[PDB]
Amino acid sequence: GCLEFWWKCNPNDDKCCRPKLKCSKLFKLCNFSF
Repeated sequence: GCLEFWWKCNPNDDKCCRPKLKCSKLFKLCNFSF
């Protein structure tokens, strides 16, 4: 997609493209779903 897991993201553009990826508050990066 645009950016894989780990690869930090932003709440304005977002980099999490994976169906399970999403800017998590864990460390401000595309965290998994599991």
